Amino acid sequence: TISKEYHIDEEVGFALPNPQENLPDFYNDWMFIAKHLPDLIESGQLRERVEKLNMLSIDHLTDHKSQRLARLVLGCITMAYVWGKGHGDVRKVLPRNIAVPYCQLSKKLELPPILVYADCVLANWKKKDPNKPLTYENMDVLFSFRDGDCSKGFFLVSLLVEIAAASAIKVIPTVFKAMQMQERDTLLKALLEIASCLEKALQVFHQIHDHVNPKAFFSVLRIYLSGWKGNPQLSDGLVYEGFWEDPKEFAGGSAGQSSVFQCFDVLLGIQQTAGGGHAAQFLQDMRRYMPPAHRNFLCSLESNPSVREFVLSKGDAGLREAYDACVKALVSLRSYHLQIVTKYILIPASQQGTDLMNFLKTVRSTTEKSLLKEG
Ligand code: HEM
Ligand SMILES: O[C@H](c1cccc2cncn12)C1CCCCC1
Repeated sequence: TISKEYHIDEEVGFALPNPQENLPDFYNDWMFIAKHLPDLIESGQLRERVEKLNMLSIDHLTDHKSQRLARLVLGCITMAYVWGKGHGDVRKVLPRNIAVPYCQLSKKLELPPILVYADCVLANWKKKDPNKPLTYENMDVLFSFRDGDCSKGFFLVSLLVEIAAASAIKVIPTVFKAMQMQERDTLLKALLEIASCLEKALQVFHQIHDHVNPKAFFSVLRIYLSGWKGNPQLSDGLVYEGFWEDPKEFAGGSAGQSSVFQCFDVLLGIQQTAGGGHAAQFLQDMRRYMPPAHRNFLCSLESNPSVREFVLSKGDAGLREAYDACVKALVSLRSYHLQIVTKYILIPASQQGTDLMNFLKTVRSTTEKSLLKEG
């Protein structure tokens, strides 16, 4: 069994199990703004409502779930405040009334004061009926940015892939125990169960077409998830008034911050983070935007003996085929994902991307080159 200190759930994996939907009454002013971003932004009332807030203390957020919900509320408000209507009129100073509690809560959770994948995907969900299974029809997001932005489809389909991966994550300890105990048959069975689970996760990706449309995703959702790191619109970063004197740069919400495929890259010895390349530097940097428990899970997998080295040292075709079935399942997920990116980003950008495609192609290439046979 995976240690409880890694915050990995048997059912939902890296996702936050049963996230909190409501904050204590003390934070009603935060919740009102966050729940009505589409309306407040469109009417030009968002920035005024934010500037009218009183500085609320974070001491009444007494557990992980309420703190995670609060991080999500303040992060969505910060994106709406900075980007406004998403047309270029930006704010370069985040008011102290929100910047101070946001940075305090971020320091406590060891995350940067910007919306990350763990907020907008991992904690941004609920079951409609708690007695029904984790299916799209029985689920919803907690917050969106604009009407018709497809954030429910995008965040929920990412979450459903994250949940499909949970059945593979839970087999990780069986793999390491079989290697330590020198139990070849147990290792082969575990590698095939991981491959089977990752193969099932591919079908989950097909749901993206039913719930997201390219125009809205490209022109709207992409704008609100942007950060202020290497961004010409906020060339020096954002001023977090009352917390830091100088403006600070933070990258926008990204699945590069996700642990879902990354723990399988680490498990299988696919060295995505090796070297000084752009792709490797970006994946390493994005670990800082990942929850500490999850960052710790990855580095502890890196400390464990190599599964690839063990499989290569045995002269066993069945073991190599089971290992390659896991690598191939990752290649298939990344190849399908590249087709999604062509439809949702490449084509809309052409009707007005290269670096995004190159990063994804490098990660997919590194995965494919790890196959022991399929060449
Ligand atoms: C509308 C659909 C989607 C689009 C347009 C899209 C786009 C992108 C882009 C452009 C990146 C590169 C990193 C960045 O620019 O921030 C990325 C990375 C990534 N995405 Fe998505 N994505 C989509 C759906 C999904 C879903 C549903 C998942 C499921 C969890 C997912 C998982 C990943 C992962 C794991 C990465 C990191 C790179 C890798 O490990 O291969 N994506 N995505
Ligand atoms: O990398 C980002 C991201 C955020 C959240 C989930 C997710 C799934 N795949 C990519 N994801 C962004 C989102 C906006 C467009 C460019 C990529």
